[PDB]
Order: sequence, then structure tokens, then C-alpha cells
Amino acid sequence: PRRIILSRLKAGEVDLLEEELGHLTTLTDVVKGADSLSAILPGDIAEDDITAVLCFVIEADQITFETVE
Repeated sequence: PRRIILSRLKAGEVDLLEEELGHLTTLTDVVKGADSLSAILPGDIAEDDITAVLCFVIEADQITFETVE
């Protein structure tokens, strides 16, 4: 079970994060924020597919997955 927070979007791209991840797999409890969205990605999803997707959906230096057991 893990978390994945990103900081680059704006006031409206939050759903875009949990969206692509929610369109390739089933997220868990993403949260919204000005430009920092925190999605809950487990250890049996497209984890590697998100680190690769989410980053190409925002950048390549503001994405990180912090386990939240």
C-alpha cells in the first residue's frame, strides 16, 4: 500500500492525476490541492505505470511514491 504525491498541476489538474491513474487502474483515495495532489497507489497497481504516467502528465521531478502502510 503506498502514496504518490505530485506537485506541478494547478487548481483543477488534481482530478487529472487520479484520473489517468483512475483510467488505467483503480486508485484508492486521491486528495486535491492547489497544485499538489496526493493519490493512494497500492503495491499491486500500475505503480511503475504511474511513476511513468503521472510524471509525463506533469513533469519528471515532482512525483514521488511514499508508502503509507
